[PDB]
Amino acid sequence: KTKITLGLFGTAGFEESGLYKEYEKLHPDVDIQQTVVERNENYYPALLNHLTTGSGLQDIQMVEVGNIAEIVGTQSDKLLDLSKYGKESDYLPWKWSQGSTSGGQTVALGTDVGPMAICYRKDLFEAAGLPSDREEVGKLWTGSWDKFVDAGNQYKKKAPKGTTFLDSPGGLLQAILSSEKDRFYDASGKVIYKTNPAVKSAFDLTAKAAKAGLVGNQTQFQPAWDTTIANSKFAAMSCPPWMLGYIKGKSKPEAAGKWDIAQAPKSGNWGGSFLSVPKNGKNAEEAAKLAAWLTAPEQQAKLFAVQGSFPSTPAAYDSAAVKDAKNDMTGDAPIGTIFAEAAKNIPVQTIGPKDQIIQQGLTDNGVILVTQGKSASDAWKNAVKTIDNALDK
Ligand SMILES: OC[C@H]1O[C@@H](O[C@H]2[C@H](O)[C@@H](O)[C@H](O[C@H]3[C@H](O)[C@@H](O)[C@H](O)O[C@@H]3CO)O[C@@H]2CO)[C@H](O)[C@@H](O)[C@@H]1O
Repeated sequence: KTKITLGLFGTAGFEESGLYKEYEKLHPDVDIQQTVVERNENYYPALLNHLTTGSGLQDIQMVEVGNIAEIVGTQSDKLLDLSKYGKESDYLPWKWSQGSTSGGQTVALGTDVGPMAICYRKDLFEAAGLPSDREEVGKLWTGSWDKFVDAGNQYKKKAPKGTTFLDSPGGLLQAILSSEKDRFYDASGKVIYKTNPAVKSAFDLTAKAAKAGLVGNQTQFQPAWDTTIANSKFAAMSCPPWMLGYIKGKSKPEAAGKWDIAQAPKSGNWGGSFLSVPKNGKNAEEAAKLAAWLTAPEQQAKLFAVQGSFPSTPAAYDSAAVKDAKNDMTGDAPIGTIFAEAAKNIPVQTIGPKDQIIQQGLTDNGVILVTQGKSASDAWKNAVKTIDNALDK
């Protein structure tokens, strides 16, 4: 009889994991609903406007790591201190810190983290003459993104008709960038995306792959890209664990069991989110309890076991739910073992308030231009112009 609504983006996985049903069994007086804006690009500016005005908010709001520093910095007075509801000792300290203010309030509780790996179609790799065993696949490119592109060139030589090695240029760039500790900001808060040699180098390698026909001409997280998943149009993609939510959500039933997961060239992090509670909502108390419960170790373990998003709560890593986890898309692959290995040297990244919009510009206003037939130099100039306009106004 008390309705609690979550405002989400993407595929958080709470509903699919049965977590709302579990909670409603514990608390029969609670009715959980959600509203979803598919792309964070569309979700976040609306969230910010809703927080500013106090109008249009849900009882709980999700926040991506690309935006969390802006939410903590400018909207913390509008958010409940969840340090009294969730336990600091449950979370990775660096994760806890991302959602916390200098005043000692924790206004966002961590969901997942994004240790980098590569998800691939065993059948398409086998058809092209590549290994399909995950250890052998990982050995193709251990320690080197150049060896990853070389493996793509080999795939292209024998590729099944109408398939590309990878789904998108954006996904490849995000993967290459994921191994950097300082991507777009340094520890002093300086925006470094234009001067960090690793960013330009990742962009140019992505452009090389694009020019060589290794990647689909697709922006990620759009209906046409969903169709490329459905119709088996690519052999591999960058796979932080939450990408499994997308693969499972957009695949045809026939693809169940046909994917597997290899270690990436380098350890990396792409993504991670949080739940926050607007403090002035009529249900803030119940919302805070629900938010803390959804992000507690047991519930993070359950979500991993069903949807594949990897916990930010280390006690979960020793649970059977994680250790023995499988995913429908990956058959009998031990995804707990695989992602534990991918997470062992996960970089603790310097974040900043405009990470999200920088990422967006480098991908959707950057490397996509190369698959559209622009030079790498034109693509970079376009990205810089686009990002700088966002940062400067
Ligand atoms: O699905 C749940 C997981 O979401 C992860 O965030 C991703 C968003 O779901 C997705 O909408 C967004 O897509 C971006 C894309 O990365 C960017 O290159 C393009 O220009 O714009 C798209 C639309 O915003 O990507 C993010 C990842 O950066 C969370 O990281 C994860 O915690 C969560 O479980």
